[PDB]
This record gives sequence, structure tokens and C-alpha cells, in this order.
Amino acid sequence: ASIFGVFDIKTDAVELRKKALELSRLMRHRGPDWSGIYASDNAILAHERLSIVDVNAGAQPLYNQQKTHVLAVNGEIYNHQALRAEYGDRYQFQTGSDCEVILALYQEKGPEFLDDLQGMFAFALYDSEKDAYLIGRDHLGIIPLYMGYDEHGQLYVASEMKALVPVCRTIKEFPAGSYLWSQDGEIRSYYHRDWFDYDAVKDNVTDKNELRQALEDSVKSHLMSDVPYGVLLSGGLDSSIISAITKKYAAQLHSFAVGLPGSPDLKAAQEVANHLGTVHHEIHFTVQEGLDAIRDVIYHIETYDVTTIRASTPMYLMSRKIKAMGIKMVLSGEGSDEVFGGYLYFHKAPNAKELHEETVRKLLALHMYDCARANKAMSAWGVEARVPFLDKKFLDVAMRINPQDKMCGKMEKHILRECFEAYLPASVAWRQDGVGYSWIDTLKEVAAQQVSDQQLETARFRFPYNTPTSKEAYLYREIFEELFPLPSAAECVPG
Amino acid sequence: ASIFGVFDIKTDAVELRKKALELSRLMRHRGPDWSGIYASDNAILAHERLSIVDVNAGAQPLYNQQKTHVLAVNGEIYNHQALRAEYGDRYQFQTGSDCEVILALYQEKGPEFLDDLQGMFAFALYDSEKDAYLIGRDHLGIIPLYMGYDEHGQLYVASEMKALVPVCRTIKEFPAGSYLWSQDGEIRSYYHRDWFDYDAVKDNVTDKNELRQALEDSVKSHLMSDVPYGVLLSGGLDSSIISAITKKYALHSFAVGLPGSPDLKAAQEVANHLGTVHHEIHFTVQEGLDAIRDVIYHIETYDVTTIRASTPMYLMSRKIKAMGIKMVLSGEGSDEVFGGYLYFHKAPNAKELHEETVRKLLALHMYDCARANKAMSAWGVEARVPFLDKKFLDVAMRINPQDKMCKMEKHILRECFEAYLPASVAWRQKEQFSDGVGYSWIDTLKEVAAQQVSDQQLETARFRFPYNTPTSKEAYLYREIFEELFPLPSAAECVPG
Ligand SMILES: Nc1ncnc2c1ncn2[C@@H]1O[C@H](COP(=O)(O)O)[C@@H](O)[C@H]1O
Ligand SMILES: Nc1ncnc2c1ncn2[C@@H]1O[C@H](COP(=O)(O)O)[C@@H](O)[C@H]1O
Ligand SMILES: NC(=O)CC[C@H](N)C(=O)O
Ligand SMILES: NC(=O)CC[C@H](N)C(=O)O
Ligand SMILES: [Cl-]
Ligand SMILES: [Cl-]
Repeated sequence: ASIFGVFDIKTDAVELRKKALELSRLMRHRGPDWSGIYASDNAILAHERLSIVDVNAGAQPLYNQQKTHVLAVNGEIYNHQALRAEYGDRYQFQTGSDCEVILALYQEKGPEFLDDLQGMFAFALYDSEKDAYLIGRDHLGIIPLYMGYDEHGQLYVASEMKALVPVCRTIKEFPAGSYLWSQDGEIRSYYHRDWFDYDAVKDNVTDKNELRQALEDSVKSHLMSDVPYGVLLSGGLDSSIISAITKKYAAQLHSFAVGLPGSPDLKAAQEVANHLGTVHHEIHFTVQEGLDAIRDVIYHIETYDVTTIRASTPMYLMSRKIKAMGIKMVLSGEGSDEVFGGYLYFHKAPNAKELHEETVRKLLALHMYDCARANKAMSAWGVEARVPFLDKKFLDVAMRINPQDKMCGKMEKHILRECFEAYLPASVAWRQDGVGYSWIDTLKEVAAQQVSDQQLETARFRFPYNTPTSKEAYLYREIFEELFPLPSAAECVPG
Repeated sequence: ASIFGVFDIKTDAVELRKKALELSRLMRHRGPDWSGIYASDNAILAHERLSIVDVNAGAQPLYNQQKTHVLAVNGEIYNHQALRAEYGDRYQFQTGSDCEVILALYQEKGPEFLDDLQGMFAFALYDSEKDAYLIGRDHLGIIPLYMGYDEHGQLYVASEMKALVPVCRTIKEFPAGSYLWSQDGEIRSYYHRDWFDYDAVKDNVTDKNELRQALEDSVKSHLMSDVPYGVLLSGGLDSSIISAITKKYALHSFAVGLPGSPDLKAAQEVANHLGTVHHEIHFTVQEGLDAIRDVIYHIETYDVTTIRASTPMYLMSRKIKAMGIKMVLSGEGSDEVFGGYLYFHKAPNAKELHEETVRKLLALHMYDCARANKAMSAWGVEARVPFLDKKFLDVAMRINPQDKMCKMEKHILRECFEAYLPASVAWRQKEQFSDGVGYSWIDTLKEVAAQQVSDQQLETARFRFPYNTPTSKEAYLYREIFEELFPLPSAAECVPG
């Protein structure tokens, strides 16, 4: 879904509403199902839905029973069932939407219920009674959210920067693990955990069976949906586990892998799918198909980062292929490397202290990284991506085991392999460019054509911020800028 | 799907290729499934697909076995199976696509096979051997297609004017029942029928069974598909007729309206009668209101009537697609065929009637075909219209027009399909003073226009909209958005005055 909100209105609200319709529509690929808008003299909440749960009645914006509170959410509240039970006493549910609990929660706790939600999301809520608003983003910013200001000082928020660039003088990412309560006027962090610090877990007790079961429960809970769903299977450990787990609790399970015809990963993926027994779909794309998509990928992910761009491409095309099949949601394996210190550089880790701090740090930066890519790549085509490895509960267990246990002094994510070896082929289980070498190669080769050594030499004059230092980056930048003129838009991009 | 083509290339081909992507992308809603493209120094063909038939190998552009011929099509060729059979001994089919047949016929007939096809389509074919191209559009302009030229003379073709406006100096609709063979350089009409003239059918007999059978067959042929499809049910005669036949030969049905509308009611009835899985789609006036701009952009017209009518269709499609349906059948064409409108009550004689129907069929491309196609297409949904099938048209257009004369409007049709439906339905007349979708829709549309357009703006319209000046506040409202979206003079001119 997409969310779009305008707060602190100081102008013709009428005109603003007309404009909101326009800007919201810019993100309609995220919510192809239906459009919703709420507009008053003091606030606007525009919504583009992708119905996953409560098809018929999960229409948004969701309204107060009394109709004084209005909510627009992009996300999934996994524990909503539990919450309905708990507050159902106090609040009158109007639908079956998982998102409705935020409305219950707010009614009783005001702005203080963020850590009570389990799931991924971004929302904007408007209380006509108190003439107040609340904006929030999940714990690690799994669901993206941007914010910015008009030349009037009016406040804007949108799932994608794409809808703000046209009106804001400034924009920035809506901080993850946080909320914005109008009465307070300041963004406050709500997500904190003991494990944020080493000295907190340092001599903890690792419980493998706990770890495994934790990931199982995460997956299980992320299976919530009223539409057809699938799993991304790349043949890598992370998606192999997710798919394995998913297969395990699916009770027809579709798997998807993407790549240049004949590439290695494809083979791995096929192997796993065959071992797990899923109805696999090997998506192929040609190098030219990828080239031709670059610009749109860039418009979708909203970045000029080479690596992200190179990687979102395939994902972007896989998504179009999935959606065409009719699948609206998929589970993926992002977060695993960050939780378990999956990177090779982690092999090189100095000690458990260093390891821990790095992973934490990595977890806290994901909203700008893997999260953004997955979400936006998939949403380009109206496909929802779930990340069980990043589930709230799971993380507490995985971040709380002893971090020595994460040290490679073994395969990189040993403990994890150990936990699921049984579910997989020995090959993936203990394995340590699969989409196609040619993919990045032509990429590079095309950049070198399109970019003069001259351009590169004086890039600092053109792109003073995060000056591109290679012709490929140079190329992605030009397009980025072309699409996202505003100077702060590039500052959202990690320097 | 969508088709985008550029021919007679006099500039940097590389350059142009980049632009084609850009422009082709503007119509992606019509072919969300996948994208394809062929680019050379002399021709570009870009396609956005909506896979209905042969999902796995039906990709486009479609190529020649020798890869010397390239074809890009938006359409459904109903008699393709028969053709494959007819021409398989000469042409090696590379796919299961109903559309590849065009490649085969072009191979054995050059540009003279247009009337061999039975279906709806718009296509562009480029022959790298001969360095030539051929553009064609179905018999009544069922599927849309625009043409235009560059400041350099380069020629463009596109399913929607939206893809041309940004680059052409001039533009126009690619003529219906026509083709453009590059070797000719002139657009030629290929469709003509004796029934085009009254003296041709004046003494004809009327075959009820013949007529029933013909509609039946058309529908049967129209069910051709590899994906899930449905029917658009209004509860009105036409759509009810279509629906019943589909049920019998084939089932999800769809109706749209304001909570409480006549259409919604009537459709429920029929759905009940037929036993289809019925989906009643509601919309609110504000949702309708909020969609106007998109609607104008999708349909590419400023015509008040069409806009009114297409809004609900566009919202309905959004929903059908959310349910996963890619194709549906519609009852459009019936009234034009049987003289089903109220005005037809006042027809002086069969001649005037017959003559009037013909006119109507031949203008459809600017009207109802446009709405039907373009409204559904805004959400990647394909609309089929059995009543306008070529072969059906030949039977229906050839019966005694005197049988078209109106006790009830479409009596014959009723007599013919009486069996299928609940009599209440079959002999259901239309009423002036009742709005299917809900009276509030227009009422609000008018209301909004009045409030947004000044008397003066209206009085001075001519200084602003010198071509087909809007004569009402509503017309003005729509025209203003239109112009705003398609800033090119000839665009406005494609819209029938
Ligand atoms: N060919 C592919 N097919 C399906 N999913 C893929 C493919 N390549 C990558 N992914 C997904 O991307 C996830 C996280 O990205 P990463 O771990 O950064 O490679 C994997 O754990 C998979 O769910
Ligand atoms: N309310 C509706 N719900 C579903 N389909 C509709 C509805 N109204 C019209 N249609 C379809 O559109 C066709 C042509 O409409 P018309 O051109 O207005 O007579 C019908 O005969 C139906 O297939
Ligand atoms: N697209 C989304 O963000 C999903 C919203 C909500 N869970 C629904 O399925 O309606
Ligand atoms: N979208 C269309 O015009 C359909 C083209 C062809 N019939 C197919 O199913 O691929
Ligand atoms: Cl800002
Ligand atoms: Cl022209």
C-alpha cells in the first residue's frame, strides 16, 4: 500500500486535497487495489491499497467507530489477533484489518503504544477531536517512510520520496523505530533493546533449540494473508531456510528465483526447490531486459547506490513476473546476514564485542539498505515482501544469544546452518556472481560508453554531494537527479 | 497490451530507442505482465504485454522464424486456430499466440490479408528484408490506435495518444478498418460490406435461428483464453444475454454502481438466475469524483457523455483486476446493432433506421469502443465485445431492418434470447428518467462543474478553446483537464465535434 499525508495546513485545504490526489497517485503501484482519502481543513490522509488481509472490508483510511480518528497504514501487524482480543473489550472494531488495532491502541494509550505492535509498518493517524496527529514507522523501518516540508512549513509524509520531491523544499527519511506525536512536536525513538549493548549479552546462554524455534514462529506468524503468496528462493542459505520453514508450515507452495538463463544460482535454487518440494518458477531475464529497466528501478528504489541498483534490478523484474502470476505477497531472507554476521568481512572479526556492535549497527542501518530494496523492488509491482529474520520477537532471541557463538574462528553463519541443516541439501547448508557475471559486466561496459572521462573528472562540480567516483555511479546519479531534483533527496542517499 | 512503433527513421536510432522506452512505458497499464522491444536503425517496435493466450510463449514482439519479420500486436484473433491450420504448411509457427497468425498471412499475402482476420486488434509489423512496414487496425476500431509525425517526418504509432503527444507535431487516430502499407504510403480501408447500404438489405429475409446461432458462435469464439475471465453484468438485456450464453457454453459476474442503483439491482437478479459468482461493485460519488482526471487521461476524450460513462467502468475494472481477473466480456454494440436506443423509437422507416445503425457502428471507434477498451485497459483488463464480431455483424446487419423497427426496442433480440433469461429481464424496457449507476453520479458531476466554472469563463470559452468550444460548464471542466493533459492541438481534434 502507499500512504500520503499532509499536516499543519496553513493554506487552501481545497487546493491541497487536489494536489494530494495527484502525489498519492504517484505511488499507486504500491497499492493497485483501491484508493482512499480523508481530507479536512487540518489534515489529509491519502491511501493506495494492496489488500492482503481482509480484502472486502480492510478499506483505508480506517475510521474511528465514532469516526474522529482516521488511520492510514502501509504494513502488516502480525499480532493483531492477539490485540483484537486484548482491546476488543475497550474498542469497537469496524473491520477485520490487521491494521485496525493501531486505532484501538491509540484510543487507549494515545501515542504510547508503538512497541506494542509486532510487524512492519508506517502510518499516519489524525485525531480530529484533539486536532492532533501521530506518525510511526516499525522497529527497523522495514516499511519505508519519507517526510518533508513545503515553503509554507506544512508537513508531508509518503511511503516514497517520489511523491514529496514535487512539493517539499526539504525531505528526509522518517526515522526508523520511531514516532511523531503532534502534541510533542518531536520525533521520538520507541524501539530499544538490551542487546543494543554488548555488556548486556556478553555472558549470555545460547539456546540453539530456542533459536531455531524462534525463527520458526516468526515465519509462521508472517504467513498471515488472505491472498496467494510465495517464497523467494535463490538457492542461498537465507532464502532456503525461509522457504524450508514456510514449506513446513504451509498447512501448493510456489517458489521464485530470478536470473540470466543458465546461471549457477538458478541451479542451486532448483536444487532446493526440488529438495523442499515447492512448485518453483525460474525467472529469466536477458541482459538487455535489465538494461532497459535501470531507469525505472532507480525511480522505484529511489537511490543512486550502484550496488543497490545492480541488485534491485533482477528483483524488480522478478516482481513483475510474480504479480502477473497473481501472487501478492512473498517471504524473503533479508536480515540474516546482519543478524548473524553473515558477511565475509565478519570472518575477519576481532572478537565477540566487535562482532556484536557491528551486527547491531547493521541492524539499525538496514532501513536505508536491504529493507528499502526489498520493499521498493517488490512494491514496484504491487507485491508485498515479508522478512522473518527481522521480526521483533525473533530478533530478541537471535540478538540475545552469546555473540561468541556468532564468531567464525566456522562457516559464516554456522549456528544458523547448524539449526537448519536437516531441512536442506548438504550443498546449501554448508556452502560458503550467481545471477550472471554478464549482468554487472555489461553494466560496467555500458557505463564506460555513456560516461566521458571528462564528466567523471569534473563530477564534483555537477554533483557536489556524494560525488560519483566511477562512471557507473556517475550514470546512476544523473538519472537519479534527473528524477529527483531536490538536493535533500540525494542526502537521503547514504554517504 | 500496448504497441508503440516508430518508422521512417531519420535520426539517431540509439537516441530514439531510449525515447521509445520512455513513451512505451506511459502505456504500461495496458500490459503490466511484461515488456518487449525491437529496435533497429530503421524501425522500433515496443510492446507491453497482458498475457491472455499462451502465457508462456506468447511474448512480443513476435518474430519471424528467420527473424526478418517483427510483429507487435494489441488484440485477439478469434479464428487463429483455423488460420494456423490453413497456413501451417507454409509458415512455421513459433508460438501458441493467437497473434502470430498475422506473421503468416503477411508472409503469403503481403498487405492484403486484413479482412482474413476475425477479431480485434491494432498491429505494427516491420520487414527487415524488404525494409518495409505494415500497420493495421480491426474492422470497427475495437482496439485503439493513434498515428502521428515528428518535426522530422518520423512516423509514430501508439495504442494511446498519451504516448504520442509528448513527441509528435501532429497526431490522429489510425483509421478503423484500415491499414498502412509502407510500400503504398496511403492509408487504405479494407472493410466494407454490402449491408453498408440499405438497398442491399432492403428485401432481406430474417432468420431468427440464424441470428441466434450467430451471436452464440461469436460468444463461443470469444471465450478463447488461457486465463480466468468474467462477464460484465448490468442486468440490462445485452449484458444479460451475453452472460447467459457464456454460462451455457463456458463463472464470475461483475456489476458496478452507487450503493442502491438500478444496475446493481437488476444485475443481482440475473446473477441469481444464471447462478454466477456475482460481485457487486460499489463506489461512492467522491471516489468517482476523485477519479475524473485519471479517467480523462485513460480515455483521452473530453466528451461529457463518455466521461460520465467511463468513470464507473474504470473503477469497476480496478476491482476486477484486484480479484485477479484479466479479461471479461461485454454487451457493448448491441444497441447500435439492433437500434436499441430510445431515439430509435422515432425512426421514420427501416431505411433511416438501417442507415442510422450503420453510421453508429462506424463511429463506435470514437465512442463506446474507446470507453470499453480504454477504461478496462487502465487496469490491465481486456474487454471483449461479441456483438461487434465481424461475422456476427454480417448476419445481424443483413436481416430485414424492418425487423429492427420499434414494439419494444430490441424485440427480435429478445425473441431470440427469451429462453435464457427471466422474462422480467427479456422484456425489460429502458427508461428515460432512471440512471443505472445511480442518479447522484451525474447530479454531482453537474453540481461540481457549476461550482467550479465561472459564467464568464464559459462566456469567453472561445478565446481559450477555439476548437469545439465547450458549451456547458461540465464540458468546459473536462476540456480544461484534457487540454491540460494533452497540450497538442491535433489531440483535441481527434475528439469528434
Ligand atoms: N534469484 C533470486 N530468486 C529469489 N529470491 C532471491 C534471488 N536473489 C536474491 N533473493 C532474495 O533476496 C534475499 C536477501 O537478499 P541477499 O541476502 O541480500 O542476497 C535472499 O535471502 C532471497 O530471499
Ligand atoms: N453497471 C454495470 N455493471 C457491469 N457491466 C456494465 C454495467 N453497465 C454497463 N455494463 C457493460 O457495458 C455494456 C455496454 O453498455 P452501454 O454501452 O451503456 O449500453 C453493457 O451492455 C455491459 O456489458
Ligand atoms: N499493502 C499493505 O500495506 C497491507 C495493508 C493490510 N495489511 C491489508 O492487507 O489490507
Ligand atoms: N493484450 C492483448 O492484446 C493480447 C495479445 C495476445 N492475445 C496475448 O494473449 O498475448
Ligand atoms: Cl525535512
Ligand atoms: Cl498526423
